[PDB]
Amino acid sequence: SHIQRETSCSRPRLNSNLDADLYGYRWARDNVGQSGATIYRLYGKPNAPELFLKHGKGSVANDVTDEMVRLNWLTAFMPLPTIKHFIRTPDDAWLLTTAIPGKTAFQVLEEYPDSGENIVDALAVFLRRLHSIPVCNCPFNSDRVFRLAQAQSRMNNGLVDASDFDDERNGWPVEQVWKEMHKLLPFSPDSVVTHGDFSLDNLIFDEGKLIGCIDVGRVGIADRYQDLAILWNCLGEFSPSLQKRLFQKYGIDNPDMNKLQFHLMLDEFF
Ligand SMILES: Nc1ncnc2c1ncn2[C@@H]1O[C@H](COP(=O)(O)OP(=O)(O)OP(=O)(O)O)[C@@H](O)[C@H]1O
Ligand SMILES: [Ca+2]
Ligand SMILES: [Ca+2]
Ligand SMILES: [Ca+2]
Ligand SMILES: [Ca+2]
Repeated sequence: SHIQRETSCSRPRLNSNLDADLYGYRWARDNVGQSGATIYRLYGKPNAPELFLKHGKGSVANDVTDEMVRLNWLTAFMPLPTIKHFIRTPDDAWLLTTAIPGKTAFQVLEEYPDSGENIVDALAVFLRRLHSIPVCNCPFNSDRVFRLAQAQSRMNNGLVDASDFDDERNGWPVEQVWKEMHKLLPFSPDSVVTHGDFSLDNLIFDEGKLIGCIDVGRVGIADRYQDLAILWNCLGEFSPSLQKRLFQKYGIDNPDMNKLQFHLMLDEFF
């Protein structure tokens, strides 16, 4: 007809890679993470901010990819690391973000046992804020039907780490956890925007203030107990008093035991 669908041209200028940026940085390997992704802190470069590089391989590559897009979306609502560079190849994902300065909620809870109540109060406020984001803004789905189908896949592929089961399920086969979990069903969904892994090592305090969260790969719409149960579990390692204070400050007098138990068992599959 008139104009050709495609026009022979020359090679466009490509993007500047990691090599141009990462030069001059000192490296430190993270030992905290247990997800399989390799993680490094980049520091010691004058006039440059500290960074984190998270590298996922195989199935973990998908996990890091999921983290990147949820990081990209949620950043408009909550304080998150800034995406500096992301690369996806068929079996690899590299995520370079800004470091959030300070210590995790877990660290400050150990280093300062007397600041426990204050820490919990901040966590509750942060959580109320996260759960106040209008659901209509969230492009990500993390409801129980979705997570369960996901959990079943991880089970059938022998990926579920039984050594990470809670004390109550020490020695249980993954099949028994799966079976018993369904006996708690059903329950009425209370859908909000959730974090997916609202644990003490994912929340960072700096100078007496919670200034951000990380590890946002499971962000999406789910029951509010998806975040509550996990944080409640983490606090149990410290004190039942703090657990109680979390719910009090969040706005719930008495925890829904069934909803609490379901999400705690669900988390065993991930
Ligand atoms: N952007 C960041 N800012 C500050 N600290 C970070 C950042 N990214 C990672 N870290 C540090 O590295 C640790 C591991 O990070 P992350 O939780 O993403 O790894 P993971 O393998 O998913 O860990 P987990 O086994 O808890 O899932 C964190 O506990 C945190 O201390
Ligand atoms: Ca590591
Ligand atoms: Ca983590
Ligand atoms: Ca993680
Ligand atoms: Ca577990």
